[PDB]
Formats: sequence, C-alpha cells, structure tokens
Amino acid sequence: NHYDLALLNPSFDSPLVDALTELELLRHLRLETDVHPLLFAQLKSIFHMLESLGSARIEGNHTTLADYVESKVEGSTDQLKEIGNIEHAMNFIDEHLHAGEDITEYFVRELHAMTVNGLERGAYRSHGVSSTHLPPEFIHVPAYMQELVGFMNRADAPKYDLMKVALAHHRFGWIHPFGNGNGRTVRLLTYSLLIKYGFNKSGRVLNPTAVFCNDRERYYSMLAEADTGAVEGLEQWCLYVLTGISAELKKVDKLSDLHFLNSKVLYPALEYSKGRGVINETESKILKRTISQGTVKTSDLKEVLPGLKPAQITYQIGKLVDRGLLQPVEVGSRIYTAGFSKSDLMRGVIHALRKEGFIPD
Amino acid sequence: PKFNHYDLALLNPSFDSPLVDALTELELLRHLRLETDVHPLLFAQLKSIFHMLESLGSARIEGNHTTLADYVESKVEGAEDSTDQLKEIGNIEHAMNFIDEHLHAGEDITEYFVRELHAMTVNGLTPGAYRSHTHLPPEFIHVPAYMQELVGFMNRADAPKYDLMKVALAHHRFGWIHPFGNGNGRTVRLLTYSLLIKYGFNVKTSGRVLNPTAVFCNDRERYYSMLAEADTGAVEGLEQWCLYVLTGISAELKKVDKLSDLHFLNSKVLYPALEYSKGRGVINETESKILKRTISQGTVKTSDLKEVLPGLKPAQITYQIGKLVDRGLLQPVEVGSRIYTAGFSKSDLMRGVIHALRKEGFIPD
Repeated sequence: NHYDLALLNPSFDSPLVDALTELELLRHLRLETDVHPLLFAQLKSIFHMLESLGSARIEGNHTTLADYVESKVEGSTDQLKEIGNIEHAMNFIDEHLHAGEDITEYFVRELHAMTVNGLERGAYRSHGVSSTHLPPEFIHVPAYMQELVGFMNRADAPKYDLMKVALAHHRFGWIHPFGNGNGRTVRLLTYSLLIKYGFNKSGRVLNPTAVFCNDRERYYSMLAEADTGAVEGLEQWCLYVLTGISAELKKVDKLSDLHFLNSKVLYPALEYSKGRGVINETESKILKRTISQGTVKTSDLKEVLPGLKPAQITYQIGKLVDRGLLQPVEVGSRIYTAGFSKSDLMRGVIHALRKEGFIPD
Repeated sequence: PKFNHYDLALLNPSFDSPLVDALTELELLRHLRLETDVHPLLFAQLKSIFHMLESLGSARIEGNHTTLADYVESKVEGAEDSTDQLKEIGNIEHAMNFIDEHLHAGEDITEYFVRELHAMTVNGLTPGAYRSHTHLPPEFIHVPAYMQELVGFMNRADAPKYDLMKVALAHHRFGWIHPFGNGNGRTVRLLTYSLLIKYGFNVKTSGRVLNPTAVFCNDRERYYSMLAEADTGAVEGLEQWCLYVLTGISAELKKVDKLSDLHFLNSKVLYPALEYSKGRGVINETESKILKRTISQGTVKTSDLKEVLPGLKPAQITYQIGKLVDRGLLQPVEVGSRIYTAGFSKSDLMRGVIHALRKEGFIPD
C-alpha cells in the first residue's frame, strides 16, 4: 500500500464538499418524466452505443459513429468487435444489477472477460508494468483487488457513495489488475457503481466516458496527482471527477423533459429522415402521430389520413413495420411505437443529438 | 453569571460530522422545486392562518396565556384586540405580514429593519431603541457595535452553503446580545422568519409555509438548554446548537410540504373544513356547491357557475355570491375586483381548517 485506500474527509469550507452536495441533489431528485418508457428505452440503447464508441476511441480505436451505425442497422472487422464487446458489457451490467446481484470480484472478472472477448468463451496479470507510478507486483494484485472490492461494498454512509466512485476509479487503474483492457474495464466499473448508487429511481442516461472524453489531458494529469496517495492529490482527483459527473447529468437530464426531447430530438429526426428521402409524407404523418401519442394503431389513422382508402392505410402500416420504422410494443401485438434504436431513424436521432451537443464525433 | 466575549464567525466542521449531514439534508429541501397545483390566491389564505399559529406560539413562549380558541373567536367575531394580551399576538401577526410584504430573497436585512421588527412587536404595549439598562448580556454601551456586527454578518456574501448555518448563528447571537429592553424573544423569532425569507425558501415554491417557532415550541427546556450550551462560545457548543436548529427546521419542512399537494390539501384540510361549516349549519346547499367550486378551481366568477347552478340567471348567481361575500366566506382577490376566493382566514372556514390541521398533526394545542 504505497498509499492506503481509505475514505477522504474534507472540511466544510472545501470545494470538494461543494461538489459532493451538488451531485447529491441530482441523486435524490424526485422529478419523474413524461416521456413514454418505450421511447426512453430506445434512447438508452443509443447512448449505450455512444459510450462503447467513446471508451474504445480513448484507447485509439479508429471506428466512427457512421461505420458503427452502418454495421448495426443493416448488413465484422476487429476494431468493430472491440466496440460491440463494450456494448454487451453494458447490457450485462444492467441485467446483473437489475437481477438484484452485486459487484463482486468475480463479477468484475466477468466484466473484464466480456470486454476483451464479448459473448465468446478473466484472470489477473502474471507479468508486470511495461509514468511516475509503478503498477504493483503481480503477486500483490489479488490482495489489492480484494481490498478494493470490499471497499466499494462496505456499508458506509450514502454521503460517501460518490466519493467512492472517484476513489474506486483511480484505485482500479492504480492497481492495473489485468494484462490488457484496464481502461475499458475501469469505465465499465464506474458505470456499474453509478447504477448501483442510484442514478438510474428509469429516466436518465449515464455517460461516464463523456466526462473523460471531454479533456483527456486533464484526465491523465489528474490521475498522476492521485498516484502520490497524498491527500491533496486525491482530493483534486475527486473534485475533477464529481464536477465532471455533475456537468454530464446536467446535459442528459434535458432528454427527460418531454418537450425538449420531442422538439429538439425526435421531431427534427423525422424532418431529417424525410429530407433525406428515408420516409415519404404519408410515413412522416404516421410517425409524427406515434411520437405524440407514444404508440399508435391502424384504427387511429382514419382521420390523420382522410384521403386514403382504408386498405391503403393498412398497407402503410405494414410497410413501416417491415422496415422497422414502426415496431410492436409486445410480441404479437398490433400496437406499434417508433423504431429509433434499430432503424434508419437512428441517423436522424444521432443528427439531432449531434446538433444539440450530445455527441463529440 | 458572567459575560464572556465570543467571536461571531462561521463554523467549519469536517465531512464526517453529523452537522454536515443536517446541512446537506436541509440543502435538498432549500433547492427542491416542488411543483404545486394549489392556486396562489388560495394559498394566500392558508399563509395567514399559519401566521396566526406562529404569532400565538411565539407569544405563548414568553408567558401569554390566551388559547387558540380564544384567539380565533377574536378574529372571526367581534373585531380587534382589546385586551393587552390579544394585542401581543396581533402585533406579531402584523409584523409577520410586514416581512412578507417588505423583504424578498437576497435582499439585505438592515439594522433599521430589525429595529422596526421590535417597534411593531411592542407597539401599544424605547420602541425601536437599544438597551440603556447563566450568561450576562454585554453592557448597553456595547450593544450598538454588536448589532452592526450581526447585520453585516447576515448580509455578507458568504457562500450559499453557509446560509442555513447563518440562520442558527444569528438566532443565538441576537439573544446573546439582548439588544432591547423587552420583546427580545418575540423579535428574534421574527428575525429568524426574516432570514429564512432572505435566504430563499419562498422562491422556487408557490406555496411553502415556514413555522420557525414550531421548532422551538415543541420543546422548550431543550431550546433553552441548547442556548445555554452555546453561550459558552466554544466550538462544540455552537455546532450542537446549529445541529439542533437545522434538524428541527428540516423536520418541520417535511411535515409542512405535504400541504403543497392539491389532493392532500383538499381531501385532508379544505374539504373537511367545508363540511365542518356545513355541519354547524353555517352554509346551506347552494353555498356549499359554490365554495366547493372555488376550492377546486382556486377562484370563482359569477359566469363560472352557470352549470353549477343552472336554474339561476347570472344576476341571481351574483346575489348568491354577495351573500357569501357579506359573511366573509368569499373574498375579493383584490379590492374592487369581481373575482373571489374562499375566505379561509376571515370566515367560519378558519375554524374548520384549524380542526383539520389538528387532526392531521400540524397543531399541538
């Protein structure tokens, strides 16, 4: 323990306490949303894709949003699989914590195993360091991992939950537990800690990478100050992380407002899609009704398409479902919602999300 | 008894302290933007009812013996405050409305403001003038410099995290100074209500009542025990006084913020208060239907009950409204307007509201 892993204790006059209470406001926020949960579910799928892209690109991945979206909608390369690996790792974190299970040391192992060989067929490093910090000896690593896992799972006061997310993030990289994939794994572990401590009481997307994708140079420069183990360096790291998380939830919480989502994302997405000839005006009219009402039936469009014969309206619904633009709410249901996550409307949504300032590149 | 000097300053506890817990606990509620369906004009009537309770509570602490039933009977019926005791509660209630009308968030609390709080407190019973003359209060020659120091402390642009601690610190130092001859207890409660308004507890909420006397009125020996612990001036005794005040304020905010829910307020307070007047044969059938609409809608105009009273012409509706305005059950929104609200603070409905408030646990006695 060049430095013992312990909780911090700033004075009330410190800016660290300022950021801690700030981020505790957004955790206890009792404001629910008016967005349909079936539309938010597709928004969460899109932002899982954005995080997987961002995390891999931090490690020098060359794939872009166009190439990844193209490989997902319709239609293999090695740089693509590294990214789908992270996407499977986020669904796993979601399902695992939703099933009621906890962040155990083996769960962190399964987290690392998927990040490197997603959905295929874990152990710590048996070698050593390849800055001004020396990763500990490979025989010390299991002890550090056990010391860290027990640290995050201690029943400390919920006021310490967000300081824990910061301390665990640096301590993980300070240990360097695995051979490769530490950067991708520590970001997935931060995501699970964010979900565990209560940021998803189902109307907010969490983008931890967007905090570190912002500056990158400050990210690693703050890690160096924390490597010392001195109180000043660790406090400066927790301030960088917690304020970065605060600024991120500031942005994503706008998508919780139904007016902001419809007017600045969903409705422009169709206008983009219609401008590009992806949908005609009859398909735009039907899809506009879907975002308004949440869902739609064929028997609902008798008045929104009054010049169309009833058989023509039924043909239009079948065309939309086969293309995935409309998707059924339940297996075998004839009640449909918009298809934003797996259809060509995803490009229009990414376009609106890009212009509204949610997507770097 | 002896006067020991003690420096007025902000505390600085560590993150692991219980005081930081209460400080952040209160900061959740100072910044909770509770969206309400309650009409602001309707809430204005409930505002003065809670002014009634604090004024009676602040007066009863300092020896006033009039009961809640006696005070209600002086407002609804009769007219004014003939007894000097009655005037003691009426002075506070008037000063309560003054702070509401003349002090807003962020605005500065001047030394003349605190002096006017004292002048209204003892008006008709030296007013707005300092002492000319356990813990001994400082000599009267030092009171002016101590009050100028306290006002600059309350008005200093210190970080908004310090606002809630400033409420507790200023409350203790004021009584520790004892700047006036009489009415110091009545005044410091008015100053605490002023500080809560200045530090922005009425901004983001259309309807939130704050009863600071209710913190120090549930107990009393504890209120004085925690003050005597703080008169020492030690850092321990001050943090414990702040801890007692902050938790007590947040605990009262928890009880009172339910009244911002229109369904809870209507079902548990306002609609029962209606049937209480109906049960005593104060209102009749049509009058109850009218007042039911005003409660659900917030206000009412004669054209707003064409389908509530279909057999009546608009001129007959107006006669029915005038009967309710004569008895104070309906009140014009402002002078000379033909829009009305339920008179919960002037009519028989005040009695029903107090009963419902007692049943739901807002009034001790």
